[PDB]
Amino acid sequence: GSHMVLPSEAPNAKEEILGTVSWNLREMLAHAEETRKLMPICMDVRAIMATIQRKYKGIKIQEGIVDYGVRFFFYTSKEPVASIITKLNSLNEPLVTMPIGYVTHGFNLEEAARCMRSLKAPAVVSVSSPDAVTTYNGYLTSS
Repeated sequence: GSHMVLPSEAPNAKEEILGTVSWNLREMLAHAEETRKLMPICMDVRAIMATIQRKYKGIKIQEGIVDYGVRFFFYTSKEPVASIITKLNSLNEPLVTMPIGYVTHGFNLEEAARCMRSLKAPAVVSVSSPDAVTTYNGYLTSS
């Protein structure tokens, strides 16, 4: 059985956020939707996917630039952090994401942050702790 009606709504925020923040996932999906900003995601992290694909029904994982509610970019477990960054160079869109090559691909916060300066596109970053926005910003300042 099927029926799909919901409160669709129009975001109109002229503004935009920069730097790292201490958001999580739903906060991010809101701002992403709001601004139509681009969201790099890794299908590897099924925990993230089990939220997205449920918030944006009927989707059944894809690869590539996933226009599905939010503008996503689905890059593999197998593509290195410098390679996905090189790809994102062509797009050069304002992003909002978590520190990408931090945990799915086995890094540390430092190694993540360094690699992320090599991204030549704007990117709001979200760490799952406030006390780490400081640390992460610190790497972005110090390397």
